Amino acid sequence: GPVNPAENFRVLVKQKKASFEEASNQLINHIEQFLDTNETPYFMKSIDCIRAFREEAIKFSEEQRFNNFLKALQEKVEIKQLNHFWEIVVQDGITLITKEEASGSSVTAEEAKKFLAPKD
Repeated sequence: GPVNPAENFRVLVKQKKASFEEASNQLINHIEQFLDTNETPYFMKSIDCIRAFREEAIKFSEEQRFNNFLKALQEKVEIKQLNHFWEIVVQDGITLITKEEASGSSVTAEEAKKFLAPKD
């Protein structure tokens, strides 16, 4: 009976209370750890974590908290070595927090488009 960080998080926030702070901070901590090792099968867990959080956030939480950490993460992995995480997260057809992708169309064209442009 394996355990999933995304599943435990979704439940912890859908039980009665969570505030969306401890479960989030912890989630990001787990992700960081997964990146600590530095393996291929370890990056799969990270993406699965960003996919579970991104949805829970964009849906109705802290969409800006994602594009915030995203802006830093992108520039961080770029000026480090884990630049593959971007080539991966992008290749997966995934994009930043889009206005329409949320409930209220609130996001600049520089956030969703500038982050993922067709031509270089």
